[PDB]
Amino acid sequence: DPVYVDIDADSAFLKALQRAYPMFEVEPRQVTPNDAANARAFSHLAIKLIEQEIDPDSTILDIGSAPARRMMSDRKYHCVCPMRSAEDPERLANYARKLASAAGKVLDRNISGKIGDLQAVMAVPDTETPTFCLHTDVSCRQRADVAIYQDVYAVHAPTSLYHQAIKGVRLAYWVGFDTTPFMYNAMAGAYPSYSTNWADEQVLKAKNIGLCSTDLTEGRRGKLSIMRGKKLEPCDRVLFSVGSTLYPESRKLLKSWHLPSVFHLKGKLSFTCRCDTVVSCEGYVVKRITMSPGLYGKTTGYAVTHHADGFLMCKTTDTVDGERVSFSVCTYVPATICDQMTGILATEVTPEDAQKLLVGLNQRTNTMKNYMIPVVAQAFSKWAKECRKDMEDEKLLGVRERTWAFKKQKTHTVYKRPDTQSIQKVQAEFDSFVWSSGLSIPLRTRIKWLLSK
Amino acid sequence: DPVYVDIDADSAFLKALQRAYPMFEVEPRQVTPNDAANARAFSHLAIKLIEQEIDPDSTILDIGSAPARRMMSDRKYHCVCPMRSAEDPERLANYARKLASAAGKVLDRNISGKIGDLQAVMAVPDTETPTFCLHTDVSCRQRADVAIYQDVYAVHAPTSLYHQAIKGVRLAYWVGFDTTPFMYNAMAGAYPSYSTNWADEQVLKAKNIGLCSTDLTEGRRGKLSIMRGKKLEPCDRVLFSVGSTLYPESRKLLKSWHLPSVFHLKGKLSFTCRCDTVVSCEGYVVKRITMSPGLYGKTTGYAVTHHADGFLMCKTTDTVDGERVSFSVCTYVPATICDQMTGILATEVTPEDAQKLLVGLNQRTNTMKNYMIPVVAQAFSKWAKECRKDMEDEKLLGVRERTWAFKKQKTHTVYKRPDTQSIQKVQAEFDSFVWSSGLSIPLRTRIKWLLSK
Amino acid sequence: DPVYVDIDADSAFLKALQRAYPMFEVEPRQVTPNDAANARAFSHLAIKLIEQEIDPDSTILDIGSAPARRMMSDRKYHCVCPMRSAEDPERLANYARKLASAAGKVLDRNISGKIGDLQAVMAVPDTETPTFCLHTDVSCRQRADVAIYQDVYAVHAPTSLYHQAIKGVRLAYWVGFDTTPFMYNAMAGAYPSYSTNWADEQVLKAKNIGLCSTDLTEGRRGKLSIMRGKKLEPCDRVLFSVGSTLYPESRKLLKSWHLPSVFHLKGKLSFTCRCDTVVSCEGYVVKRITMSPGLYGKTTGYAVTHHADGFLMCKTTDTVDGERVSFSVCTYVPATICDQMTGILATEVTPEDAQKLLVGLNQRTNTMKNYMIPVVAQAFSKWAKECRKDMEDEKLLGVRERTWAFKKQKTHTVYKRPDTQSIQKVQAEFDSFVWSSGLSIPLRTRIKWLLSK
Ligand SMILES: Nc1ncnc2c1ncn2[C@@H]1O[C@H](CSCC[C@H](N)C(=O)O)[C@@H](O)[C@H]1O
Ligand SMILES: Nc1ncnc2c1ncn2[C@@H]1O[C@H](CSCC[C@H](N)C(=O)O)[C@@H](O)[C@H]1O
Ligand SMILES: Nc1ncnc2c1ncn2[C@@H]1O[C@H](CSCC[C@H](N)C(=O)O)[C@@H](O)[C@H]1O
Ligand SMILES: [Mg+2]
Ligand SMILES: [Mg+2]
Ligand SMILES: [Mg+2]
Ligand SMILES: [Zn+2]
Ligand SMILES: [Zn+2]
Ligand SMILES: [Zn+2]
Repeated sequence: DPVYVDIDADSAFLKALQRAYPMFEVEPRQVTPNDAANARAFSHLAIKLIEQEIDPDSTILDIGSAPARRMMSDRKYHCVCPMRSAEDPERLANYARKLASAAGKVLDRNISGKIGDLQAVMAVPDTETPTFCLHTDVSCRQRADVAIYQDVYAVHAPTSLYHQAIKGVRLAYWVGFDTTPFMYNAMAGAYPSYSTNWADEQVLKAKNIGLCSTDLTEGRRGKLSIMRGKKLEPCDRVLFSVGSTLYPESRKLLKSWHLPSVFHLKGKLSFTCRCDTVVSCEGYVVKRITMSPGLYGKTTGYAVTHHADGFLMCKTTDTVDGERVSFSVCTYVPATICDQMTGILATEVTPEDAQKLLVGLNQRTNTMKNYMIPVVAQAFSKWAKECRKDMEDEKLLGVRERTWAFKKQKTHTVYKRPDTQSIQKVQAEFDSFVWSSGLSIPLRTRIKWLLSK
Repeated sequence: DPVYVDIDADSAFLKALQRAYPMFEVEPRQVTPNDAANARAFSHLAIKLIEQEIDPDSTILDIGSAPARRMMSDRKYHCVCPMRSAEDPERLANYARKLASAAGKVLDRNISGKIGDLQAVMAVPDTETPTFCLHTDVSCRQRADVAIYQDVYAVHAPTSLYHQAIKGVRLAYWVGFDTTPFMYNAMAGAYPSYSTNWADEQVLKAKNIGLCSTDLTEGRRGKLSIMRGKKLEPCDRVLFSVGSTLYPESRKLLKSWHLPSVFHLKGKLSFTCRCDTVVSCEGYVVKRITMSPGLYGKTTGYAVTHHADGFLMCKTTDTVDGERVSFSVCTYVPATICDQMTGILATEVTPEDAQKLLVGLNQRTNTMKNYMIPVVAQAFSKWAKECRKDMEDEKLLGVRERTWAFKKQKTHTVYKRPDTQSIQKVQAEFDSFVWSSGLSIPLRTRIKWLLSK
Repeated sequence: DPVYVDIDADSAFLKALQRAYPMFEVEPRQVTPNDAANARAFSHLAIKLIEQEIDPDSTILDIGSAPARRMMSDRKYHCVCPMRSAEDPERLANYARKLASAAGKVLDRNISGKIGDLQAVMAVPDTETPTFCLHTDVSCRQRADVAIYQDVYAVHAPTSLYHQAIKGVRLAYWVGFDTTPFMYNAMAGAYPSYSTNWADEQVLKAKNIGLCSTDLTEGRRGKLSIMRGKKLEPCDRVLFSVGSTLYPESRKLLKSWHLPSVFHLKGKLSFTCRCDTVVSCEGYVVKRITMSPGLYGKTTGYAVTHHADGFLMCKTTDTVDGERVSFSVCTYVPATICDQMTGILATEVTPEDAQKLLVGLNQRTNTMKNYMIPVVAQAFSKWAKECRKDMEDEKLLGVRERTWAFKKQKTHTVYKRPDTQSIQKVQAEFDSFVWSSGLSIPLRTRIKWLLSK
């Protein structure tokens, strides 16, 4: 009945985890000093919830799986494991070591069949087995009814889902980080509760953001480069850092998982789909998607995000490789701190005064990390000024001033308070959805040797 | 079950050690007044962790070993001991004395075989034995599956790892000091928790750094030297001082162990490798490396360091041999002190006022060592000034001012706050990897005599 | 198991002794009012430690021995006792009186053999006995494996060690005062914890140092001496005063025991040696040296000293024989007092204000002796001023100003704070190492008479 998580017993993150999973009993049990403990704990509880919701005797496809995590489960899993990332050969070896070390000791699980399944694929790397295959999400031929994506960011969502549906899959799950900051087109940001920072490739030489490195210099003037950049806008390449682990991502694929509430898949076969968010905790979400045959209803093309805590996006000034520039940064703010600044923001406040007030509220144990305070104080100061300016320029009801050209005002801060919602327009009608092993002889030999005894 | 460390029972370092090794029970037991006790305690616990992680019945290679430390272990070690440093003949003699004094009293360990192995090498200094050899890491011929580097700074990392891999090694470990300050190209620095200071060879005659010596003088003017230095930049030679022990190092070899998360080794045989940091405590780290046959995935070439406490690098002014100069210095700062200065650094503060505030926070028992306070106060003062200057020179969004030449600003301080990450670009594709005994007759005779009874 | 020392039970020096020897149990037992009690207690515990570290059944050479101290030991000692100092005939008589008064009452020790050994030497003053001889460290012919130097300052270290190594000695120990202040070339200094003061011969007529004497005078003007001194620099001759005992020393021989960590001895036979400091307590140290045959590794030539408390060296003004001059003085400062002055020294302070603050911290029982306070207060005041001047003359990074001749600044104070290290360059490659009884008939007759009954 209880669930054990590898976190410290005095951690403040334990209370937030309990609030997000009211149907479990969470107990701390620390064994390792892993620096991504909070992120791993959330994903561990997410899989437990999914298994409870679905019924036994169901076949589940695990896309981009790590087979060692499913070894001690009593459900039927079919692991789809292509070898496309540099961390994959190590995961395969860890799978074989755990299997051989448990043979003859665990009897409830189908240990013998799993070992037999692995050997068959090694001899002929083209056969489908009940528990293992070497194909991709498009070229796999096994039929099931449930599909699971756990921390997968490298596929195009409408294309991948369509190939799952024509094989009889009616339910899908997606676990990962929130995609909202990438719909606002920010240049850098943070997930402070999970010790996570990300940044665009062009600003990796900044000075005062979470993920950067710079140098000491005296300051020259020439730097004669005739070719002009003249413009600095976000590009596709993005670097992620969870704890001390680095992951490169792509903006196009990240935004493709920001699906609307209702959409249609039109091809040789047609489907009507629905997307819903069931769990949310300070940047991690769980999504649930259903698919049914036929075309019903109509679509609007809107996606909605509910904010339990504050969300900020502001303009900041920094030096990149010694040159002063400006770009945008986003972050999350705890709800208690947001509610205690309502009275202060009724008037204009300087950034220096806001910083001192935030320190007093925080260090009263820290509610929020201290390295994000300076940019939050700057954002709050500009938001109050812009609100004050609006009240002093009252317009008339039901008219638009166009004396024909209109002026556009300047906006430096976007602040979504708790209990508010964001809404964006995306595509909702899809009608376009258009193999080698990759294993080497030395790797196949090594896997066989570990399995023998 | 408990682990004993040779430190004082009232030491404040005991709490930090407990937090870094949650899977053990640490108990103090002081027997000697060793002045490098904290450094020795970390290395003692690191080896215990490694043995627990790996499975028995495995062959382990100990590169650059001190065989006396492995004499009471129940695992199979193969010590690779060339004689290339002046401290090696003493280590060999200590090994023989401990073996002869334990013969006939310890039976669990393979004492008799170890004595027999040592005698065979003395007669013919070219044979490989199960527990001992006189070759280097390149010319050894024994095959194993685990390799361990404990405080080894004298080898080129990609070259050494490649020769280990072609012999069947799949796992490697490296224990030593953090290499991050040498990637920032500092001239001097400190590791205050371990009583360690280091400096470049050119600044050994300074006045107010950790490792220096100078004289008294009245001040002359001529010093007529026509040849001009005209420039002062870091060189290859670096001196280390742990407690009262001196060690010379080389900058090129130190930086070669700052490996990226993913890299390839291309030669007659090809391998794909991964590097990860598992333990970190105030500048002391443990790294884990895996190697697999074949080429998979792609590489980016980025190395990431996670900061649990503050990291600083600043410009300082001193007199070297009576002449005033300027260079850079780095150090580490405890996290609690960093969090308590957030409010103060919101405005501009003089170096004198910052020093008095730091003393009040520290001496409230000392959290940090007092001899690094003056340079920390100066570094904090310049960081606050530069942040204020950036806020008063706001630019426009998405543009670069190039009215074509751009001006570069001056930077005097780099400050990495807790819960932030550094990132550097390094090489990740390697394709180039290109014997005598050294023992003397008098030394061989002495070893034989100690072994006889 | 316990060790007894002849010091007062309420002395504050007892705590420092316990910290330096954690492996013993120290108990006070006062029997005499000796004024060099602290220095004698340290040497007593040092010999006990050495006996524990080495194994029984080993032959030990005692260079420059006092044979009465080794009379009640159960180990095998070979006392090398030439008669070259005026205190030697008295030490020999004390040896004979104790032997005759213990015959027939002590049975565990080899009392009968020691008495027989003494008589043989008197008849023929050229024979080597297992426990006694009349030669020097160069002309002795006994072979052993351990050598001990206890408060010996009258030999050249590289020459003495070479003659010990060719006789089969592999380990050596040296006990004495710290040689660091003589590497800085000071004119006078103190060891306040041991009631020890030393001074150069040229300043024995000063007024306000530890070891001096002067007269009252009204002040004349002529003193017509055509020959000009014109210069005052340290010379070879130095006087020591431990308690109320006077010892003359030589600067050349004192500096020869400041050995580097690694050095080579090259001659007919070659050796590789290593030096290490194992005990340190407020200026009193124990050194351990090992020697092995052959040539291995390379040398740098650096010697390192670790400071557990503060070390000072400053400029002072005094009248010598009525004439005002200036010279340098060194001393030691307790660590607790050093840590409490960090805040004060952030700004400029006058010598008068510094003296009052030091008195308040000290007399709050005395942590430090009051007669050294005036020179410590003056040294602190000048150090703060010089640091302030450096901050106001900032230079540029990586360049040297030589507009070609450069100016040298004035330095009046050297301050080594606790947890710092000194480093000096010394010689590390040695290749040059190039008898009468002295007893009288009346002395031999007296020794024989005391032995008979
Ligand atoms: N087109 C595709 N179809 C199926 N799997 C793919 C794929 N492209 C990449 N992958 C796999 O998806 C994996 C993402 S890494 C995720 C591993 C695992 N889910 C975990 O939580 O640790 C990679 O190992 C890669 O091999
Ligand atoms: N190329 C090489 N291959 C293998 N060992 C080497 C080597 N170059 C130097 N060494 C050895 O590496 C040692 C480093 S000193 C480290 C000793 C031991 N690991 C300890 O913890 O104390 C030296 O003794 C030197 O003999
Ligand atoms: N060249 C030499 N070789 C051996 N002994 C010498 C020597 N020159 C001087 N000595 C002896 O060294 C002694 C130093 S006095 C030290 C005595 C004794 N170790 C103690 O602690 O009391 C002198 O008595 C002198 O006789
Ligand atoms: Mg990891
Ligand atoms: Mg040592
Ligand atoms: Mg006396
Ligand atoms: Zn499949
Ligand atoms: Zn070998
Ligand atoms: Zn002799």
